[PDB]
Amino acid sequence: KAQREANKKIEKQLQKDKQVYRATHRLLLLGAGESGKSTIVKQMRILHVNGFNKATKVQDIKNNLKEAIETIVAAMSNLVPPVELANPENQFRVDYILSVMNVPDFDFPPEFYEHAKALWEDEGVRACYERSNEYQLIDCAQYFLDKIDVIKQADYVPSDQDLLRCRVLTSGIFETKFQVDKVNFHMFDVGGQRDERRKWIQCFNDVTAIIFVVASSSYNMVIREDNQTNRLQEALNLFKSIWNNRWLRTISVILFLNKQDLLAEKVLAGKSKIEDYFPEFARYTTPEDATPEPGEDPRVTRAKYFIRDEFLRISTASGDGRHYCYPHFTCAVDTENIRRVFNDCRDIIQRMHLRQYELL
Ligand SMILES: Nc1nc2c(ncn2[C@@H]2O[C@H](COP(=O)(O)OP(=O)(O)NP(=O)(O)O)[C@@H](O)[C@H]2O)c(=O)[nH]1
Ligand SMILES: [Cl-]
Ligand SMILES: [Mg+2]
Repeated sequence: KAQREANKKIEKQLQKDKQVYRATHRLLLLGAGESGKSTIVKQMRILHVNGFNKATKVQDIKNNLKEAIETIVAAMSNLVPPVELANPENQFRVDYILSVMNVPDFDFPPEFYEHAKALWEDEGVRACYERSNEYQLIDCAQYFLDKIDVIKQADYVPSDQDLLRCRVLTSGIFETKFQVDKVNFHMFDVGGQRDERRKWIQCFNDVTAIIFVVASSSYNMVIREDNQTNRLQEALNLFKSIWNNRWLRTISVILFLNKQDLLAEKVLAGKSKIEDYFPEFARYTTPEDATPEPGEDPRVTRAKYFIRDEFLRISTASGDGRHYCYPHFTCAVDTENIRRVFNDCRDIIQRMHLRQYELL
């Protein structure tokens, strides 16, 4: 008697578990390396779980800080033409920083912060930083190098922005579950460098939607994997691969044209011309229905819409009735931007999942 009763209790439990799964939106974050996928996940935690509640991440921030200064300083003599210190008295600091580049488990002594700060204030170091698209530099370099004095304090506690800016590699598949207004979301974060893309197929089962993230600002950079392929070209080629992939033909794509702040900054700097990398930009005109933010520099508007339209040219070329691409301009480190963008996705995501039920 109690045997059949335990049994269909398990079975009522099983049926509830099936309905939870069916109604949970599985969101797969795809995009090339450093496009911003893990930062989007961190924002979902800030907005909808408990964020980072931090002391675990202090070493990661210090490692980013160290990677940034040592990368810039190492690049100075390797650029063509090389970049010289503005104050050649700083050479002994260059020597120190380069000498500790590959020490595992670095102990971050006070001289490290002293030398890093002095070098970061050197106009030559800064001129090398301004050429960083000629080498490989983490995006958070300026943010952390500007607060060396904060990070080095013994009582340093990272802010939420520090944790968002912190770059770590994503080796493997990382899941994050969260609930917004009793709707359940299940986000899958994966690495986006080329070798990590072999893992992506493991997540294609029962996907509700893809969030495809692009570093819009990286149009003048090349990928780490071969130090030759343009990063935006790689993003486009990768998006075409996803849009047309055998397993993902039914799956709609929310396209996050991310790093809008860095793109704005690169446009305003005026050094790196998009048409030097994408010659067709010279003939591109901002669309009639563009909606620039008040005061946005029209050069920025034209840039960001050109990049959007390079992706939409791919997504409009196939799939017309079977899946759709929803573009959004994003700044993944801006919590209020991601709050607004994600809220504007919740209705379309619910609709994607409902249509999936009729197809099954
Ligand atoms: N200023 C700015 N920084 C951004 C933005 N999106 C990401 N970043 C920064 O760019 C770096 C890379 O971001 P991350 O989320 O780790 O990229 P990813 O796509 O997960 N990289 P991977 O594929 O290797 O896992 C981080 O330092 C992150 O803070 C953005 O919109 N604006
Ligand atoms: Cl990218
Ligand atoms: Mg990542």
